[PDB]
Amino acid sequence: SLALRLVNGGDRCQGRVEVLYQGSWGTVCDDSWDTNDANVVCRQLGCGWAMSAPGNARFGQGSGPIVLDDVRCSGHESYLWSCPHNGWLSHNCGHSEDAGVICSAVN
Ligand SMILES: [Mg+2]
Repeated sequence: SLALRLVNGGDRCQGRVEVLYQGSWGTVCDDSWDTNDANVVCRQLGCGWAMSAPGNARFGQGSGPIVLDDVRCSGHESYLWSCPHNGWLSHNCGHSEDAGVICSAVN
């Protein structure tokens, strides 16, 4: 029912995090975004371990929905949406804060 991708990284294993929610791709706010969250993304995609969890539109800004904020993974989960989060749809954040990952399998 949900899906996850990275965009604008020049490689499938780094880029801006996007989640398909209710049929539309949205971004993730960087307010609580850390390497625990990035490790979950990298594992879910088959991309190894997280080298970094860059914020502030490191891979550009999205232009539509912002679907998650305040994501707080322990780091061991198998899907980003399985981590604790404050519901769906960010009412707090703008696209200046869109979150990214860089995974070890980048090549
Ligand atoms: Mg977090």
